[PDB]
Amino acid sequence: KAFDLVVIGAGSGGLEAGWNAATLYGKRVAVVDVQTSHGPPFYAALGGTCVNVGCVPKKLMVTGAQYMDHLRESAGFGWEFDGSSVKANWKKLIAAKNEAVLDINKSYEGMFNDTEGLDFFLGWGSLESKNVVVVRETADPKSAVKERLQADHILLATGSWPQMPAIPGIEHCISSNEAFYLPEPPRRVLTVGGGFISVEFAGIFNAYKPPGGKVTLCYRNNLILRGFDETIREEVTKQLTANGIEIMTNENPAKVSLNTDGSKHVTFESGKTLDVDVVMMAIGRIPRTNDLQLGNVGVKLTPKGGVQVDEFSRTNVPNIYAIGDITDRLMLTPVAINEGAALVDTVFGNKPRKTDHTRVASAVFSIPPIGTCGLIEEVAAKEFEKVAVYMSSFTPLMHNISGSKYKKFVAKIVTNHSDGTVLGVHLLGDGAPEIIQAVGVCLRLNAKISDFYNTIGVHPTSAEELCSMRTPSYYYVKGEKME
Amino acid sequence: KAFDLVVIGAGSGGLEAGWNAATLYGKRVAVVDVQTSHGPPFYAALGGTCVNVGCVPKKLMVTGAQYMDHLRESAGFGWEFDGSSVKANWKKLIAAKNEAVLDINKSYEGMFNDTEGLDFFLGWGSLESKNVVVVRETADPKSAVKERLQADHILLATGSWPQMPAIPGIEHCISSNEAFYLPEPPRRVLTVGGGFISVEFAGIFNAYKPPGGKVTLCYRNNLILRGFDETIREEVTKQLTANGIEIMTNENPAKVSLNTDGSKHVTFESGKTLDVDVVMMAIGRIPRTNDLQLGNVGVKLTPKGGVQVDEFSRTNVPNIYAIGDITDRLMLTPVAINEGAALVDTVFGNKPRKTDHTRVASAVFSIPPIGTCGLIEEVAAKEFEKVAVYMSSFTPLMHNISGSKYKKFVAKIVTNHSDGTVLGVHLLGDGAPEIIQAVGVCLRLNAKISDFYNTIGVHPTSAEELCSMRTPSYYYVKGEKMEKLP
Ligand SMILES: Cc1cc2nc3c(=O)[nH]c(=O)nc-3n(C[C@H](O)[C@H](O)[C@H](O)COP(=O)(O)OP(=O)(O)OC[C@H]3O[C@@H](n4cnc5c(N)ncnc54)[C@H](O)[C@@H]3O)c2cc1C
Ligand SMILES: Cc1cc2nc3c(=O)[nH]c(=O)nc-3n(C[C@H](O)[C@H](O)[C@H](O)COP(=O)(O)OP(=O)(O)OC[C@H]3O[C@@H](n4cnc5c(N)ncnc54)[C@H](O)[C@@H]3O)c2cc1C
Ligand SMILES: COC(=O)c1cccc(NS(C)(=O)=O)c1
Ligand SMILES: COC(=O)c1cccc(NS(C)(=O)=O)c1
Ligand SMILES: [Br-]
Ligand SMILES: [Mg+2]
Ligand SMILES: [Mg+2]
Repeated sequence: KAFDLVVIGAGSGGLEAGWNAATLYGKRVAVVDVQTSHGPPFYAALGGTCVNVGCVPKKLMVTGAQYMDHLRESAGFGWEFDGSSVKANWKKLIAAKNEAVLDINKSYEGMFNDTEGLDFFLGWGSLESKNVVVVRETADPKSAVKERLQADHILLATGSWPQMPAIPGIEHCISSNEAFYLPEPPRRVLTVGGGFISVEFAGIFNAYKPPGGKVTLCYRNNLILRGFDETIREEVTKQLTANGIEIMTNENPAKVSLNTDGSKHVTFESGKTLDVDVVMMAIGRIPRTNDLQLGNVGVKLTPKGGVQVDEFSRTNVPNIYAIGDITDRLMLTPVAINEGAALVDTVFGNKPRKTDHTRVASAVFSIPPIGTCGLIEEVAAKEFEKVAVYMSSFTPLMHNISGSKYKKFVAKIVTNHSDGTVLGVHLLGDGAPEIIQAVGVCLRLNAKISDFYNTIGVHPTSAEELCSMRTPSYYYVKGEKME
Repeated sequence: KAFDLVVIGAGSGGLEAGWNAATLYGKRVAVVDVQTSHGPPFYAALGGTCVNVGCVPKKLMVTGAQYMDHLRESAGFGWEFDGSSVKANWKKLIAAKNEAVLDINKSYEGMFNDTEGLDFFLGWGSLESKNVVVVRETADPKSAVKERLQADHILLATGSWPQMPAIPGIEHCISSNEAFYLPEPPRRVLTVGGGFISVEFAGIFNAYKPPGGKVTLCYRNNLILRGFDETIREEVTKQLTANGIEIMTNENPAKVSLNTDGSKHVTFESGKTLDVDVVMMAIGRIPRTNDLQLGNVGVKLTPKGGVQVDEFSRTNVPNIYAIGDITDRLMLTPVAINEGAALVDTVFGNKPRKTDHTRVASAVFSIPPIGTCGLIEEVAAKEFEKVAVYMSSFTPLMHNISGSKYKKFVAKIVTNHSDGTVLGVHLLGDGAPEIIQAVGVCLRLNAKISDFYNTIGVHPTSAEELCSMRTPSYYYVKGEKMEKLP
């Protein structure tokens, strides 16, 4: 069958591109994915990684984990109940999450059923030729051919996949994919990695662990969450520790073996040992290009395996484009969506647009969470002669009373001190992901620190700290920190 | 006894002005207040109304109230416990709030001693003359002079005070002042008024009521929260009703009598009656001008009764200024603070600056809460030829799992459709007050709808809805509502 556009991967970016091309530009569109609903064996499905095994289910599970803190914190406000009756029923959480995800799966199914000129094909998409997508039974390119789709234009939108270190016993470990389907909450779990997925899952597992359970997070480098503001990295380390999570910095698994009872015996490079029920590897995500048979058309890959693209998401092959995680830039759902919309506007609208990958608001749903937008000060200090840091850090009042006195809210604004232009805003504490969104809009409008401190506060909020900082805490002059 | 600046009222506006003058411009500042710490008899104290009997304790108490919802909602996420064992200990909450507020009172005491020039005087400020404030022992002008203060400049910052309707049995009723110190949580309460204080307290009382409890909110007109977005007014009304609060609209107490058991018999204008344990009046706050003796120096008051001021907070009398609730405009702490900061940066900094009373972000800590900045559409529609309204309203997913399906999140953007300029943003739902703060910065920057929709979303959040709206839901054209433009 013949299509204006064939999209390989029915995910965040692929569905934005396919829907826009079909509905805004009246193109005949085919979209291919390996599964119509969430979970094993292929985990991602119609809706993409975010819907099925990412942002959506993880936010529901972090919300669930937050009740451990609410139940404890309620006491400071006079709430009373039988503490010994308290159980975290992980089975109920997983069943609730599975229904929410399946409902989305079903709605996307309905969207393809109800949207003329937008067609879904089930199976494994690869490039036969520069104008032909082949859909096969399995990832094996010798598997049976279900469809051959003639394509004026081809969008690669297959996303990324968890990286598993080729160590002894890798097969006894899981990724985030399986973590979403654990039938029982692990008593002892090792999260491997200092990234958002490791930290977020450490929080989830910490809340739902059975009695006498323990969550351990291991990271090779000295301080979790590289790429984030350094004050926040230190404070979120302290606040995880305070909620009973063991942070093992400068540690990596060398091998995993099964104890006789089937639990996991972990040997860390430092020689050290840990016995756990689950080893969750969250050390990286790699672009999913292996199965695309891109050798058939000579699409240029990086050594890593990302599809190389210009700022308009164009491969070295005309009529073949790539957006989202397969491009191995910013692995965020709204970025994938923005790239897909920008690509379709450019190609089918002749409305030339490229995604701005700077000043993108993002979050970590740690407990407590992070909200951030733009540059951290160390990065700003290499690109700007004079950098000012405005910092406010304090245990909010609700948290003196709650008993979580360790829950310091951190609000930091990084400026170009030459003109006051805000380069970066970094938040740690309850509400941070919600606060940071409209900060994204501020940075698009080249907000200066004077635009924040001249705005009238909303009181009482954590956010008003952003509008209360008149005077730098410290500076960088020619890369050098000065108090 | 000689000062650059004498401030009457050590509140939100008074302290900002006092401390800035001192620490920024090395000026010599006297600040008068009637009380050094919270509670009866004068309720407000060092720190002002917000600290003592306002934003600060209210927010701690609404946070406490929120646990009623969290405890229930936890079950959807698999939390299990003995629901029959749950008790809300009001006495614990009030003791915790009292300790929190006292620590802040003590925080400000340090500030006054730990700061040269800046000195606190205790007692009642009044105007003797253009350049003399007299501190007396009571609010009676005839009471003993504790101090006579010489003033190159006088700031009036005495704030506001609850208005109590002059009905038979008003003495059986309380204001928000007494509500902060009730020894027991009322089983049955009538909150009187449709403003943020009545709505916030209805939520608090609703969470802490003993078994067989009932919270009734009455309002004299048809729909609570006048001045807020209409969609949000109707939605809050529904969401409060869904959480067990009875909203009596078009009803107003005509009198209250004590029943023989100490309970309150409320007779409405309509002839309806209701028995409650507490009648909390929250029908308005009025500026505290009486006690300053303004007739002595001829400071002019408004047809409404607030100190008349120009954009620079200047009275008709040179050297004499007024900020915050005494000016009877926007009664918000951050507005008071902004006015104080501007007045001092003006007069002492030689850097004249005027508070912008437009595009002010504010909140209602209703459950769920309101976050708002700028114009409601009905107001926009009278100023601008063509107004667009962008609206997204849905029960967020977590609240489908939580069982609170009635918690619809409302995001509304109101624009000048001629150029896309955002005139107002109106949010209802968890996190609305936090989301709206940086929206206030956006509006100061004259953000257009396209600045919001071209910004990349943070996912998953409620806030990202603000960056997802490209197409108007409807318009006002020369005042007229319609789905489509001509
Ligand atoms: C645990 C986790 C949490 C995350 N949390 C967040 C978060 O909170 N916020 C956020 O913004 N981002 C988050 N992300 C990242 C976000 O999920 C991704 O950036 C986003 O889904 C990428 O979108 P995409 O279009 O590139 O690909 P995807 O959404 O991954 O879609 C790719 C699709 O292609 C399909 N596919 C792959 N190969 C083939 C093939 N050969 N033929 C057919 N179909 C194929 C897959 O089945 C999949 O459905 C998270 C990711 C993970 C793993
Ligand atoms: C229940 C309630 C909840 C509120 N919630 C919020 C909220 O969440 N957010 C918000 O922004 N605003 C809120 N407000 C409003 C806020 O409290 C006021 O806007 C703010 O306190 C006004 O500050 P001000 O400087 O005008 O005076 P105040 O802060 O009221 O200070 C006035 C001070 O003057 C003193 N005083 C009065 N007369 C004299 C005299 N003659 N001599 C000496 N001292 C005198 C008083 O003791 C008092 O301390 C709330 C108000 C109340 C009542
Ligand atoms: C051999 O390592 C793997 O590829 C491996 C091992 C164990 C588990 C997984 N989970 S997955 C395919 O979902 O990423 C991969
Ligand atoms: C006019 O004042 C009253 O009649 C009255 C009645 C009942 C209570 C109060 N408490 S107050 C002064 O704090 O607002 C005043
Ligand atoms: Br490091
Ligand atoms: Mg179709
Ligand atoms: Mg002093």
